[PDB]
Amino acid sequence: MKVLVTGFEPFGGEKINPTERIAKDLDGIKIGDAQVFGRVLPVVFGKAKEVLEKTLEEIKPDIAIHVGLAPGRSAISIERIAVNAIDARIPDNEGKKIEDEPIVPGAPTAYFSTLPIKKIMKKLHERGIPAYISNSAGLYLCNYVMYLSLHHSATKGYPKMSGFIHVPYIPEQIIDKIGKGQVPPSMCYEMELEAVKVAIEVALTQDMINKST
Amino acid sequence: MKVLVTGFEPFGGEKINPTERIAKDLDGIKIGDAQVFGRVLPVVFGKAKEVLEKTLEEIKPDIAIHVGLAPGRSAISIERIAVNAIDARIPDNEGKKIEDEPIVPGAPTAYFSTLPIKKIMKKLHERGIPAYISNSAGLYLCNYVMYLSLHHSATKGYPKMSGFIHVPYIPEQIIDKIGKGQVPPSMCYEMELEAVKVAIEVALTQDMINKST
Amino acid sequence: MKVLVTGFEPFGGEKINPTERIAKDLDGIKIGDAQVFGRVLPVVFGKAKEVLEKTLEEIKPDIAIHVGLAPGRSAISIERIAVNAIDARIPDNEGKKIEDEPIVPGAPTAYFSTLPIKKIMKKLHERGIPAYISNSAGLYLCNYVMYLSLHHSATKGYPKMSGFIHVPYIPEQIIDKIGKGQVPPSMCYEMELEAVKVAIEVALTQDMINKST
Amino acid sequence: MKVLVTGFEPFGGEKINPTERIAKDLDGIKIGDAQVFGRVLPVVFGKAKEVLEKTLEEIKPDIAIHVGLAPGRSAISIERIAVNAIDARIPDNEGKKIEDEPIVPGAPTAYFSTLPIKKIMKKLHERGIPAYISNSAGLYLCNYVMYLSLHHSATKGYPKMSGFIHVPYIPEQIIDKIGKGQVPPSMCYEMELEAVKVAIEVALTQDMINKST
Repeated sequence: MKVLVTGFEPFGGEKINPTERIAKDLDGIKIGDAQVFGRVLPVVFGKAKEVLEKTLEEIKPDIAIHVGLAPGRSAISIERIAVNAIDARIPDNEGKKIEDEPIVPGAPTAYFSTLPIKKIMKKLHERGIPAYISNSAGLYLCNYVMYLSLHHSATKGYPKMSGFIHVPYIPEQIIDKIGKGQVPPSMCYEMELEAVKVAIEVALTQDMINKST
Repeated sequence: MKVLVTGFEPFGGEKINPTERIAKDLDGIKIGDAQVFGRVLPVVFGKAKEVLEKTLEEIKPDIAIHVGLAPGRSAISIERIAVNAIDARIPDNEGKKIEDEPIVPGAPTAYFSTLPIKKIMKKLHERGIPAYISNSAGLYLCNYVMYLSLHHSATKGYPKMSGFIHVPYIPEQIIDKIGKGQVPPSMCYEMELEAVKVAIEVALTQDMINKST
Repeated sequence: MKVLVTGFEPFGGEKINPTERIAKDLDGIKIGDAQVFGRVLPVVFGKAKEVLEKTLEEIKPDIAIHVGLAPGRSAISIERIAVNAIDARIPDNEGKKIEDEPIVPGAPTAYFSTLPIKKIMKKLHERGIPAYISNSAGLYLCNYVMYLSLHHSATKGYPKMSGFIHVPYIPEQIIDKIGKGQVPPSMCYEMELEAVKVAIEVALTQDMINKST
Repeated sequence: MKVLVTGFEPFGGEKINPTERIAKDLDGIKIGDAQVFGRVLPVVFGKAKEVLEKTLEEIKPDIAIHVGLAPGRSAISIERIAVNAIDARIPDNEGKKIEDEPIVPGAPTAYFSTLPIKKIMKKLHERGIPAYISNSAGLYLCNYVMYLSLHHSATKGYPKMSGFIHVPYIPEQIIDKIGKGQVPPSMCYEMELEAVKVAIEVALTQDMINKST
């Protein structure tokens, strides 16, 4: 069993992106006999596609968990749906602001995550980690990668499990926001890394249950 | 030097109150040659005043930092003002819903905190802890306590430094909320505990400076 | 040209539903050369589908605009996508709380609204009415109706244009909210009524350009 | 009976200020035998104090209701207390930012509004207008005038009744805020105008405290 976890580089003027640290901390670890691979994706349309595709082909994971930063979000949120569209509110790190354009022409308008979102949310709660199910991952790069991942699964038969997880700003990222108006929510990095690691565990456990029953 | 740190017991159906854990964790601690005293207060008007007075009388702290829970707050908040009034929406842990009633008749309409709130907030940011100055501590028990402490300071000459700090919900407190509205913001306990400790450290440093000029 | 506009009855404890008045005020009042029908739907699973199917079959509208109440929303929001799922956070008006279930088994995971959402938003802005594109209509009855309507359109070829609009609370609804908890956003009825009429106008305009090529 | 109602000019970044319109629309009207005066204050420290002083001296109002814009607020708010301090987070219209500075040295730390705040909030509710009592009007220009007005009353004897009311953004102001991030709350100008007028009506009704056998 191989698990692929991805995070993103900094964007929107942000100095850092917590998901990038998460990808690095989990890269190369092992949960039982399962090997986890952590890779960081660029916040650039097209380029991120090429990288995601190349990484998936390379590793051929059984489970793919894509993590992204959700500014303003107060808790961990597991994405339920991926949409076949791009309507970036802001441009990507290359200055590309794509509006009302499909991700994969002719492909399904949307894909449901294949991760045990309910079970993942349940395990997080037992761990005292606030978490809820989100019904929209936006239409920027996070939804982009989540849709592509799920499309790959439906077209290539792998990864069997794929989904997306959004994490709040981490505390240190709010320091600057303070001297600029209001103050958005945050969650300590340690809790965010544990949440993602817990999603991996629940997925792996659910897989063993499927390949047996 | 003696420092009094207070916290509160659970209130409003809440299973816990992080300020209670904070008070107990800092009790009996020493910061340099200073002795910290941690005390838990009841969420009952009158009874809280009774305990506050006796505690201040018994210890005669040089510095008094009162901590409380502020549901919905997304960062640490240091109170700048205590108002001489009691107008609560929800009744205390007794059933008495006191509305429109002075805390101490004839006493000043408001008192300014005597803690170095600016220096405190500065250190918090350097430590990566999101904080800001609040210009209203409410008009419930938290403001009640902050007002009485400052009033005691002006009538008895001690403590020379008195203030109030509000802390966001703790992660595990958010679990019991997912079907209601948008998940409330939280801050991990460890960061809240450190935040209060830093306030004590900064207040201690400010005091050693007062005796120099 | 026939235009069908729907609203919902009261739910979630509220005494009224602004979308119900909107449907009633618009009913019968022609807009240009098109007839407008305003119908109210029940906030009940199953029953609302029957009522919806019957209304569409009866009228056979060229354009259907469904309106719903979105508590907590601060501006007009135009739904972009309908998802084939039901996961009520609260039960319907008959105590039914369906979880993790499709609306139409084997039907597309999701449908894109066929209304001129971007032009509707631009026009509303010119009229001084705050509006934005929402990427999730929730998974309660509003999404339920949105999906069924878009599915009908794909299955029967009509209505040619179908979409959903969410309106904030109206002022009078916030009154009893002020007491407990916080104060949710609202928008005066007159503006919400105007916004929906505007949407119809913009829809009618886009319809001509389509048939005129 | 002479009533004074003031509003402010556009602060900074806003092309308009609803209170400026309210002041102008209410100027000259009469409520029974009471005459209402509407004056607009500059958003500059010092200059605002000067203008406020001349205006009060000239008119010698029996009731003073100052109105200001509170971005983000979702309902009408009635200020309960004015604090003797200035802590600007943004430079004024002129170009001077003040941090921790008394408005009137030696003057009381705070002044309670002398308007029938409770009576006012109740009447607004009856009229279907969401409103609540605020316990902090900030420490910028709005608090500045509120304090000066209440100080003038206590030292010069007039106005007998003085207070402050904050109003949310009006719809048209949100339009440009939509292309930035989370859409802030708003309230139609018509309701804000009526809210202020209602505050006056209640203020005058309460002034009947001159009834005898």
